[PDB]
Amino acid sequence: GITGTWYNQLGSTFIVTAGADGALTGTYEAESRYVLTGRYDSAPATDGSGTALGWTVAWKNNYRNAHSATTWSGQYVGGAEARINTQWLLTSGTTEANAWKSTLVGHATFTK
Amino acid sequence: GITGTWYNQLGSTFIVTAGADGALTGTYESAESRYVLTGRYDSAPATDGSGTALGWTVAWKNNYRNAHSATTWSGQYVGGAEARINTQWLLTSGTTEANAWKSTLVGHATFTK
Amino acid sequence: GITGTWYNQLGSTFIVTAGADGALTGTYESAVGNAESRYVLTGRYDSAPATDGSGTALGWTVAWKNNYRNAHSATTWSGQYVGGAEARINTQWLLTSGTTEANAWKSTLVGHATFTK
Amino acid sequence: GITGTWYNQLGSTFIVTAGADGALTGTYEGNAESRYVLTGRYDSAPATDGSGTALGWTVAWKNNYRNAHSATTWSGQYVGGAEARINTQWLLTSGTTEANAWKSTLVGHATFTK
Repeated sequence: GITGTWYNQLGSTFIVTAGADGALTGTYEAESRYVLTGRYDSAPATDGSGTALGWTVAWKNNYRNAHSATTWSGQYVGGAEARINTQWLLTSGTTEANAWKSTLVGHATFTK
Repeated sequence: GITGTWYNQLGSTFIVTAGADGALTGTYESAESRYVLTGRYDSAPATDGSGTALGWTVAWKNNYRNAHSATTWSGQYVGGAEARINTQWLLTSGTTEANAWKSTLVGHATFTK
Repeated sequence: GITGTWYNQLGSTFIVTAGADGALTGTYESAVGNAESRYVLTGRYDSAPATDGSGTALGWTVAWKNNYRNAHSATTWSGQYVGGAEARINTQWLLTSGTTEANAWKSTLVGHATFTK
Repeated sequence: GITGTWYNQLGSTFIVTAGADGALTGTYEGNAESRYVLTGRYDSAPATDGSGTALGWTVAWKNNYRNAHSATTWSGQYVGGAEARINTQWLLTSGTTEANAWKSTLVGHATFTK
């Protein structure tokens, strides 16, 4: 039940298809729509533990380019009240002299 | 200059193809140690001397093993004749909700061509 | 403002004093009601915050060693104090364990935590 | 072992005293307007198996001369030897409005040399 539409508190949403390959494809949301791609464990444990996954978005589309990219690392918790809990990293292009301020960290919980 | 073969501090290698649309596709070998990678990058970076932002994902499942884990690498590409990728990474393992708090490792890694 | 007792719904509390000189001093109780769950906290905070509605930057550290136990590890929380009818402190944390250099790649966990007064 | 003067790449220096109590005290910097107070904790009885010593400290970027309305925390470990080093991951948080809270925290890493 990863496949579907997910919403986050700050009002971002995304649409993903989970393939049998372990591939993740979709969009993160026209001028605000970006391509997403990632991977998940297509054979998780059945001991109650969640399903590890991660995905990337580059913040460039045919309308805008913020010269940066975000990655989300987390797990999927299934059932009726399904959730994806993540932590993310956002890196912007910078000079070497200013690389030390190039990466933000944060967290986000998604609901279906 | 992203397309190609990269090696890091202790024995990891990946082969990556950077596509016009901005896709990153390739293979990550942690040493049978090969795994699928996929990610995104800025295919129209600035020309003021800044680096090129990118990120990628590896889920540690191949046909030979499954670690119930995935790592994401976030960083930037730096050209030159000393071309490199500086990243920070997050590694999340599948856990029980009770153990969620210790689900995620953080680290950094530099890669060379 | 910051001075007082703070709780995280997962069964943890801390008592702190925010000093005139930017210092944070108190005790962290890992497990509500458990006296052997108590550790020294120390930190720093911005004693002259912006008055534009911004929160107050702060940080503290706890090494997980006391008279009772030693986990060979330390956590640092980085975040901000946000005033309101219900005051909160929003943080990101790092937990580092001692390891050999061979295992250093797995020495540090990252997470987040919110505390309410 | 930890007590002493430490250097990292960028050009930053910190002077610290490790107390018997697990206390870490010192300064992050010798000109005064670049000088900030640090406090932290360390594992005062590390494992005896080759492991490093866990430690952490905090700096609030306010002094008599300036205020950046932010704070950095360093989390890492000390590794002894004649090439002793401190390896750290860090978090820098700035005070923001409700609206900017999502970008209030930077992460990085840093190695310090004695």
